[PDB]
Amino acid sequence: PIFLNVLEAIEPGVVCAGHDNNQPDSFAALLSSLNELGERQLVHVVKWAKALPGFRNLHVDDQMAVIQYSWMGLMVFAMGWRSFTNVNSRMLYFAPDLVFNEYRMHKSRMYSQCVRMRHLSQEFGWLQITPQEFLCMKALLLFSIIPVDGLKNQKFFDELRMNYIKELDRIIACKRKNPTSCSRRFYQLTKLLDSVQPIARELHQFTFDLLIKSHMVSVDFPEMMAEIISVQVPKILSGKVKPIYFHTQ
Ligand SMILES: C[C@]12CC[C@H]3[C@@H](CCC4=CC(=O)CC[C@@]43C)[C@@H]1CC[C@@H]2O
Ligand SMILES: Oc1ccc(C2Nc3cccc4cccc(c34)N2)cc1O
Repeated sequence: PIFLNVLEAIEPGVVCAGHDNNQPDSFAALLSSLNELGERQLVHVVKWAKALPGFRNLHVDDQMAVIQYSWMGLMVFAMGWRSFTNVNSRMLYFAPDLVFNEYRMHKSRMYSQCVRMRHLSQEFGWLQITPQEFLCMKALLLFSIIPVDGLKNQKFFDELRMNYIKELDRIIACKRKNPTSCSRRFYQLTKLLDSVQPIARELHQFTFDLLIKSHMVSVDFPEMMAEIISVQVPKILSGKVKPIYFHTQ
């Protein structure tokens, strides 16, 4: 249970958005708080990524790259898990102080993306995802998006990712008998994981589009979000960096 003990030990606690719930729900106010929340969650993502088994064996530029590419997917997934465990997926639980009901979903102007996020959230319920399956899936999301012409040390990346797939396959296969059950299950979970990607990508277009018009629309982006969204996110939009799918889309 060593790999699982570590994944349960390094898991972030609650991150607050710092949203002032006494302000009226406006676009400016909702998206600036989401942006601050993304910025706060980045600090914790960085510290979590670095405590992961084998992570520091990656080349150091590569460690920065996988995090600056995959943060959107990791946070969407974790948020869907929080929504599921806290409000049985009925609303989007970004943070204790920034929970979206239907009105916030409309005012944020991301209503259809929110719907797709609630759908992802509900799959945790429909699939009866266990906390152990959750933590191994989210660890893998870290290794699920890279540049098309490879990382600085692609071989070390490939080995690591292989090992994360094997740990997920093992977290399933601890507790099952005569096995159509075990294939069907791995199939289900690799389908859930592939499904995070098109969602992440919608939110990549959205937040890029917003950063560009952010002065016209009084939305604040803090230091790191603004930098990652202008430097790394367009490499995803332009197709220089692409998700690693299990099944072909
Ligand atoms: C990227 C973004 C700010 C950060 C958001 C993102 C939507 C999903 C998301 C979920 C979280 O739980 C952390 C914040 C993030 C990562 C927002 C959509 C537009 C906005 O600019
Ligand atoms: O080897 C390393 C790999 C990634 C990082 C790392 N990656 C980051 C991405 C985005 C924002 C950051 C802000 C502060 C520190 C970081 C960031 N640190 C630091 C390292 O020293």
